[PDB]
Amino acid sequence: NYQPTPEDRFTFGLWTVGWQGRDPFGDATRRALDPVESVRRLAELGAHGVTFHDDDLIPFGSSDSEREEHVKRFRQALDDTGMKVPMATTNLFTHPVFKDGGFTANDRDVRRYALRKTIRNIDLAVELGAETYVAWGGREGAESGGAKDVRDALDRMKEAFDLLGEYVTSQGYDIRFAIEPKPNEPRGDILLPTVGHALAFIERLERPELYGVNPEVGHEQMAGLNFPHGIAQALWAGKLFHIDLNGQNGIKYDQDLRFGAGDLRAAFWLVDLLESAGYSGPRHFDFKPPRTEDFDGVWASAAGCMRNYLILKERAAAFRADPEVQEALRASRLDELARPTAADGLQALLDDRSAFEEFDVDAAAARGMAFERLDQLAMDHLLGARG
Amino acid sequence: NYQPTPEDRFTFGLWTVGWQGRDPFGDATRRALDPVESVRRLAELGAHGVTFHDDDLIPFGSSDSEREEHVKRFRQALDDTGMKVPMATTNLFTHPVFKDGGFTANDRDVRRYALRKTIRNIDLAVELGAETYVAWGGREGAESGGAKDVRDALDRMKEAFDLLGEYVTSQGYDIRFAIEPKPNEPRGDILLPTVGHALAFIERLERPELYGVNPEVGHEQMAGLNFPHGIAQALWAGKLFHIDLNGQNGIKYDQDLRFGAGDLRAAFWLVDLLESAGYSGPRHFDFKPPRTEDFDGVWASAAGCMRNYLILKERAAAFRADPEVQEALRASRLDELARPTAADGLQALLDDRSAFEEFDVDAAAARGMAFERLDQLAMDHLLGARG
Amino acid sequence: NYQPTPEDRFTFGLWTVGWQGRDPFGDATRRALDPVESVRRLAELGAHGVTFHDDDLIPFGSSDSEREEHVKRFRQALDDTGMKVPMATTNLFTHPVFKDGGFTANDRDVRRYALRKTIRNIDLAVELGAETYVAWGGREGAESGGAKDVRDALDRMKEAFDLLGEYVTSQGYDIRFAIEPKPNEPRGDILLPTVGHALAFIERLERPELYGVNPEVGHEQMAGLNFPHGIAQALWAGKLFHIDLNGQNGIKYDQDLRFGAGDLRAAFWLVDLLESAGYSGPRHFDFKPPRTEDFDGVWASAAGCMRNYLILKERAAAFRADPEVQEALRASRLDELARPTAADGLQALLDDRSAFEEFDVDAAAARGMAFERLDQLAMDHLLGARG
Amino acid sequence: NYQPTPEDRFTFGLWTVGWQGRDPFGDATRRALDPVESVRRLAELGAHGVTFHDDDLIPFGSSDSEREEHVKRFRQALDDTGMKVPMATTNLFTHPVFKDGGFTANDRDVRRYALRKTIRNIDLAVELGAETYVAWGGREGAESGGAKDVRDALDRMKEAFDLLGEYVTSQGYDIRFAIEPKPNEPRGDILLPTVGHALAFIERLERPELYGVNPEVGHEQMAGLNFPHGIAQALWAGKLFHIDLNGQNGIKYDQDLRFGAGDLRAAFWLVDLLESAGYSGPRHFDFKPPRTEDFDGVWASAAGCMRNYLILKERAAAFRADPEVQEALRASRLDELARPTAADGLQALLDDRSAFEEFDVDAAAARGMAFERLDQLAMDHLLGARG
Ligand SMILES: [Mn+2]
Ligand SMILES: [Mn+2]
Ligand SMILES: [Mn+2]
Ligand SMILES: [Mn+2]
Ligand SMILES: [Mn+2]
Ligand SMILES: [Mn+2]
Ligand SMILES: [Mn+2]
Ligand SMILES: [Mn+2]
Repeated sequence: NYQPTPEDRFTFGLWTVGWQGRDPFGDATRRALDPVESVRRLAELGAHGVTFHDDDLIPFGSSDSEREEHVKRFRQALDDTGMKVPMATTNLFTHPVFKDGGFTANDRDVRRYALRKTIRNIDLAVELGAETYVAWGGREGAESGGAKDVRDALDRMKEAFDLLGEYVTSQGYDIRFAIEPKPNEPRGDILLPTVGHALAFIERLERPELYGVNPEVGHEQMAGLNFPHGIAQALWAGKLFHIDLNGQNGIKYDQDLRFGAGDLRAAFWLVDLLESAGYSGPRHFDFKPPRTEDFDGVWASAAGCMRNYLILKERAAAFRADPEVQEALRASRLDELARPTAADGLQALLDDRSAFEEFDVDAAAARGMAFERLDQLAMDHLLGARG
Repeated sequence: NYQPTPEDRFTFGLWTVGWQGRDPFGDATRRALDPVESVRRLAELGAHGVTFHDDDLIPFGSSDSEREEHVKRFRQALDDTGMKVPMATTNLFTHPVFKDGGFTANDRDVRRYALRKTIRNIDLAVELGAETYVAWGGREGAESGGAKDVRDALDRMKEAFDLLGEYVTSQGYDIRFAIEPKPNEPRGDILLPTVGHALAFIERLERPELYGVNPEVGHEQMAGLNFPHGIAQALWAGKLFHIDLNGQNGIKYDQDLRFGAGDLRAAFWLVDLLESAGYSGPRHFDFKPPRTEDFDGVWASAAGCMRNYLILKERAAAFRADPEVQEALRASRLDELARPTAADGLQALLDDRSAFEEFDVDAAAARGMAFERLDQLAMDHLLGARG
Repeated sequence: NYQPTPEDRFTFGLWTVGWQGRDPFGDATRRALDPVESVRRLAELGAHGVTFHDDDLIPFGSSDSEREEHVKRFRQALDDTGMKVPMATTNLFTHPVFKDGGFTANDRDVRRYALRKTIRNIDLAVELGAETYVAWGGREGAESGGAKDVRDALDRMKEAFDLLGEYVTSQGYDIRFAIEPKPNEPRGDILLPTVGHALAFIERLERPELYGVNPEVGHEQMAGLNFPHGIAQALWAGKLFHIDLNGQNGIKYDQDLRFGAGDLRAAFWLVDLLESAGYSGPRHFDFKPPRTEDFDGVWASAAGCMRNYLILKERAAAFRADPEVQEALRASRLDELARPTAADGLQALLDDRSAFEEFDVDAAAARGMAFERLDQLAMDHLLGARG
Repeated sequence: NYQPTPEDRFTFGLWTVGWQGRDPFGDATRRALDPVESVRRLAELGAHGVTFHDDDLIPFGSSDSEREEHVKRFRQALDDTGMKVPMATTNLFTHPVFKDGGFTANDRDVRRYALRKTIRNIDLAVELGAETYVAWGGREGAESGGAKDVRDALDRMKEAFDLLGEYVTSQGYDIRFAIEPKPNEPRGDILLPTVGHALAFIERLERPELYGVNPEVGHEQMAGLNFPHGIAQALWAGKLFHIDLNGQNGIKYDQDLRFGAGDLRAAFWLVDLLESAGYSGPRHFDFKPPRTEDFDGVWASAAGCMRNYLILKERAAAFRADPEVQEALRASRLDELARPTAADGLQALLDDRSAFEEFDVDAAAARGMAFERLDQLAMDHLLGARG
């Protein structure tokens, strides 16, 4: 029916299913998971792969013999299951040293440490076969206006990303970078708060081709933005390197609900866009099984992420393929949207009386867009209420 | 005391003081103002200049003899007062023809009309001496996911802006363009919803040097974003061509309160940044005197915009000049933020044991940032409560 | 299939389908509708009835002969169609006299006028057979802190509602009042901003039994609140006299989308609650067909409101009736939630060692709530993806 | 200058200054404080007293000899300093047993445990001299619609509060209860989400006189509501038993900034209201020193809470006392707001032609409210920019 397979490219962070349930106001409700157990259980659910922060895989401050052993055991689990590691990242947010940032910490020694910690993990990510290296600058920002000169912080952020690009080029690595925006939490305001801000920043890097975005559903929704619209701009720019899928109920703390939860209609339009555009990267879930759940509930929530993607994929494809919907799209002039405004050129447009002097503004204004009929056909398809 | 002068570069839209008070749920509470009266009253308050949409200055559908007369009378008022016109824009949002957009309307004939209407007004803006031409795509967007293919809409938006750049180049005009973001209202979601999205879009235009942003305080705040942070990114990019100043009380409808109202502390940090950065453009107010007000209240609200800017300018300068604040900034390592992370280069950083192998993470983590003391000195300066 | 009938008790405001499309930033896109035409077209769609503000039915400032004729024509249309008028209200928000409020205007003469205008329309509402009289205090509030002493305003609000209760009692009318909350828009902040605030206020009235709430989906969502939770509190209090159904995409301007649009999952849980609780009042839609639409689109959007309610009613009933869902509800201890905490009484609870001294906190904490499995069964039912 | 004294009634929670800095995404940045040290340091800053959750004072699962010793040491610190304990509360949110709630947990045994844990701490609160017992139901609510029947949960909430009222009456205690609303966090949606919802709920309790509200600045602001307006409604109801003071930058995670930070103008209008109304209870701060700070920064942030209250108290008093402001208040008809609408009675109002038949609507509408002038005088007073 809606059964996931490795072909569907579903991936999960170790820190997702492995979340112990500690929140601002509460203690852990679940024991820590061995990464080996997570890889095995996710493979059984039909996942394609898993992702990690450095410190998820190797406990912070492990010796060289400890690090080697943690990686060896994980690699054996991947080999035993056929699971992949398409993406990795660095934890630049948990340890108290990062309380004012990693790459943009006011303290220079912390900025240098953050870069060395990242570089060590890039080497490991390449060893495990990752194609994308995510950076979430969760500690980059401020609670107050004087704490952070944002122009200086952006200079430091550019310097850091430029050094990382120099490093990967020097080593001949194929890996590319993906910046993950978030507007706030845990800092009062975070730098590069949206997909737009991250895309703009990339254009100022020395080697912009090496960098894209890793947008997260709930993050754009924490700014009340339209996630499908932001994804469309990322695709338009050629910068959708990776994506984080989850749910969020509007403007509040980062909930990280399972995908499909939260804004259901936005999830529908997102899947419609990813499929229409031919996005070929991982369908990665960055979610937290609520702390109300036991281990059985963790795996049920993970399974639900994949199931909801596959239901929505079916419904979006049926919408686009329906002759009645195709007629409604023409009635709404989606065909005309895709035609050039002035392929004839500037001079021809200026000399066209039909575009101004002799344009019947009133007749054009009277023409309905027929968007409500189109949207109710979309609702009917999502809900399986066609006919 | 806090008396404005033309030197301070304060400007106002005709549509601001001239707002009749019609809202979604109410009729006009004030008669229309003649633009000549607005120019005269604003000059008396110490303004530098005024801005206009085409249809604010010339009623929509005026004949050639009518248009000429409206412009002649306005030019005489400017000449009588010494007032300038630094910026103009096009109304692509009021007339029902624009119900689905101007530049990104699904209907091709409407897109062509929108461009011709804009070009006619660029000529007038140049005649009146404007240096910046704003575009607010208030109707560009959607209420529903199927109504608007956002990739196609961005193609049409780029085509429009590229044609406008070709036009100004062909005529030898000195004018430059400024895109004004807004996240929503009047469309459910608007394209290019934030400063970041607009900056990213500009990088894809044929002649990016001709285009910048016109960010508005209340617009970024309607997405819960930090306006000073967004302005810093615009400055970092070299794209702060113009700005709209006002107030907003968080995430709701676009209030357009007088500047200083709304988020007072954010207004303080904004003025601090504009002054520190040496922003040289107009200090333009895009505000609505509340519909509770009579004409005396309109002018009081306009005067308050300028007064609040000047109070905050004084307090921000006193903050930065205070020796105790300068000491606190060093205690918080703002000096170290401005120093390069690795001027020594990538190889040197990799070979530096002090940056990783021999870095004392615990001692670094124990060092307080001293941001609370710094922020309370900022509060004390804003409130005039020092000593 | 999902065909509405008068039995389903669907009602619409004249101002909904009759909305001309004027928004803060745009002119009307549709001609005014005759109320007679609206009654006829809604009856053809399967509606039960219609509602009105005074000034929707009788243009403001009509003479006695004009008023009589407008009512006569409307009554004939109701008689011709079998349509009902279950609710009416007063427009205390459009006319510029109400710029600072009706019942809570600072000007005493305006407060008295607002009461007389309301009383005149109560008489008409009773003549047309209305059971509920709504009050939306859209102008009651402020943009600034000094403009409105809120304790004094609440005194005036109570005085107004008490006089209206005295009036209906004096005339022997059966009609009851319903207060409609909204947090903001068109005032910066509106008094009685949520269902909770309105319920609390009612408890201070002289005759609280005469007053309930008319909560609106989009209004509670403009404060980021859970609409189903608020409806549950209203039901718990015995105060759900009427309801307004529509859609809203999070925290922004009041969108008034068709019901089902906006937060789809919240619409599902709402219908589930109304049906489970046996709510017997009108299913009233307070929505705006987007201004993109022509008259055909207006009727399509109205039809979609009713269709979406009926789809969701089917899916919620199937969820509750499913044996697998009933098992999941027991697994999640919804049965135990409905049992008294201490029917044995305070003394027995104090003397129960099993409740404290001998309670195994660790074993209780280890028990998963199984909420994720339950919620995925709810998702599967909503989407028609069961098996 | 702005030096606090015990007379000013400033209080702090042990969990405020004692916050170790653990957030959703980060480890502790500060060691735990001994409550004895906190009492001593706060007394030195000019505080009046301190408040506690049970588990802040006595580590969870302490023996009878341990509990006795922790209380003895704390009582000695209070005696050594002259500090008071005006309020206490129960931690019904940290321990994993409370993952689905205390009073409204689906599991009946957990509800009974929550009541016994609360009752034990009420006895201790009375021993330490507390006048108010706060309940924050942070775990009462849901992430999903099926998890929690809200009518049943409200039945259980009422049963719990009724038992607590029976208990305090049986023991002859003078203590009263204060319910603390919050809209969300840590649950997706929390029951009793606003001041209004809590006030409404209290009216359904068996002994409503024993219960009031403990509203928190940042909590109402997390729903985008006007905190001063909500406080005014609480005062109007006679239910402002206690208050939590802090700051919040709009609609996001609960920031708990020092008081004065966040929405500065709202803080001004709040202090103005508390002082005007003669609120006599504790001025309690529920704030978190940001985790960027060391122990010196903790005490600086605490001191800043009190300093900002005292600055704003001075500015609000100067505003109200200014003859020019008194004139502006009359110009804006605040005097008329405080006069009864119809002291003459319903019949007299109906028979008054001046209130309807002969009311000049146009002349009334033309009268400006003069609110902008009034608000700019308020701004000038707050900023110390008068003349
Ligand atoms: Mn997240
Ligand atoms: Mn993520
Ligand atoms: Mn605006
Ligand atoms: Mn603007
Ligand atoms: Mn509405
Ligand atoms: Mn309504
Ligand atoms: Mn809090
Ligand atoms: Mn609190």
